[PDB]
Amino acid sequence: MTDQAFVTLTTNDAYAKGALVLGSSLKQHRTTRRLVVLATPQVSDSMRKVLETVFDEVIMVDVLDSGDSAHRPELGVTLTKLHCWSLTQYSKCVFMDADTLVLANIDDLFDREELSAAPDPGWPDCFNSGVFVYQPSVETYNQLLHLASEQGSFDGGDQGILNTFFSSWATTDIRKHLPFIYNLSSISIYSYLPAFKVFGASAKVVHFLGRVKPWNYTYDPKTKSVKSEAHDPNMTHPEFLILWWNIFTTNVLPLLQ
Amino acid sequence: SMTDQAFVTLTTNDAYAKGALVLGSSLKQHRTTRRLVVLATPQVSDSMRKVLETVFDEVIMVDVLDSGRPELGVTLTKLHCWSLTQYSKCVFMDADTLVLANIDDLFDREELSAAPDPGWPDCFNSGVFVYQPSVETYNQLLHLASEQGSFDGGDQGILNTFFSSWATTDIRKHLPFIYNLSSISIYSYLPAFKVFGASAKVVHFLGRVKPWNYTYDPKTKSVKSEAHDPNMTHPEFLILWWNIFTTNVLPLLQ
Ligand SMILES: O=c1ccn([C@@H]2O[C@H](COP(=O)(O)OP(=O)(O)O)[C@@H](O)[C@H]2O)c(=O)[nH]1
Ligand SMILES: O=c1ccn([C@@H]2O[C@H](COP(=O)(O)OP(=O)(O)O)[C@@H](O)[C@H]2O)c(=O)[nH]1
Ligand SMILES: [Mn+2]
Ligand SMILES: [Mn+2]
Repeated sequence: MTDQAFVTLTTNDAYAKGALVLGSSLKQHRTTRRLVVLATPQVSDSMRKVLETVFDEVIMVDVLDSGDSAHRPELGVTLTKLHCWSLTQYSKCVFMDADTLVLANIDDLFDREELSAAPDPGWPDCFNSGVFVYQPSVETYNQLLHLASEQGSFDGGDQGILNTFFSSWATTDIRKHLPFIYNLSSISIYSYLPAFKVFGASAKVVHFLGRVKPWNYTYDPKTKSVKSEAHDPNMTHPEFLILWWNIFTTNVLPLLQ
Repeated sequence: SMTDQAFVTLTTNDAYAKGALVLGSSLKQHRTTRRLVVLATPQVSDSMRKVLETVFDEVIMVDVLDSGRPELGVTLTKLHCWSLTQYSKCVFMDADTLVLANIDDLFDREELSAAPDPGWPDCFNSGVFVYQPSVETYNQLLHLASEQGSFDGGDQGILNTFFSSWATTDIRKHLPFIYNLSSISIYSYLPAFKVFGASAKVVHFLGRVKPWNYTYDPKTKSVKSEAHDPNMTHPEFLILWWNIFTTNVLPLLQ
């Protein structure tokens, strides 16, 4: 469709790398929808140009910052996601974290209604805000900005405010619970390997959730091996990390260096 | 119903029995009107059964079912809970659970109601579930187990395979997480616990370290802490476990 889009967010050049791989993976798997990246003034002029070659729209927006929460102190800036409700040139969109990677076609997500999301691991009565189907609207956008300013986020980021706003999600319509194939984190592979061993081959989206991102690794292509002098508690599944670095190396890196 | 609905647990040895005793005491503390039943296997000592009989309304001796954490092969023994057709509806609770408020309203639920598992929320966690004893379901589950086995070697995989519709059908079969709150979930997303946690109704000490594995100091009300420990970020539940044990269960062990 023409009025539908995949939307991601980059507030700097490091996450722009994630968004570029994400956009490239949506192309690899033949999305029929438009690709949109929301970018802030900290993204370099040259990176915005690169983004415009993968994404149909690059929308400049201002940073929204929860601030210096006690609740990863970098993640105050995630409140910048709420701008996704301002994109009213589209009837329906799928927001995807710039740290996600598409493994198969997921256009069937546009069958779903707002707010459709997958349960968060760790607290599964909240949804994970890395992949969600939503409906652009000026009223919702404004309602969300109001909640963010007046009450804030219980986790200091977008996921708190979004769960607080869409707080019937856990107990209403199971059709808004995305199956886990649409937002699979490495934390869940680690938590319950037997599940991954038996269903994992069905995964359509990988979410590289947690402090250490695929672009914070060193990757040797000659060995197809990855390392980093910063431990990851979520045992980032290497098959997936290697997949990310392949798409990056072949489709994205030549754009940058 | 007072005679016709029950909370059911399982103990295949005297260590997990202490867990069952704490569970049972906790359900009485919070004045359940339902029966309290524990399934026990022969590794449970004769004198421990006699103790379990002081708290539970009935101890019921079952055969160990092993699939063949390797100590969780015996968790297929849980399947025996569907044999309890003296009850029309039961709540099964692991012996590693602990009740913090009255949970009788779980009997409003229909088979199979369970909470999302915190690792892999598309599967339900098999530590707290509402079910209906049935000779038919029981036998179908035995057959599935012998035939296919379990994808995790334990009860949770087989149960999820059997009740496969749980994730995608009827949100009423998803219990709220406060009916099976795992301490690893306090720790992994602490922000959520600080705002939602005060209404926890059941805590499940899931994972390899169980409360009775701790060294507890009864004078100071402290436990010797492990070298990394999610229990010690919100230790109130673990000291509650040991309070109930030291206060209510220990004098029954003499
Ligand atoms: O410095 C940042 C951090 C956040 N993000 C955006 O906000 C999303 C959510 O942050 P992140 O994925 O790192 O949090 P997590 O998934 O690990 O909880 C990212 O994927 C980006 O799209 C960003 O643009 N710049
Ligand atoms: O050696 C054992 C192991 C398991 N269990 C029973 O099976 C349940 C499931 O095991 P556990 O709670 O250890 O698994 P987890 O919830 O940690 O995955 C226990 O709570 C007990 O009711 C038991 O009686 N003896
Ligand atoms: Mn993310
Ligand atoms: Mn347990």
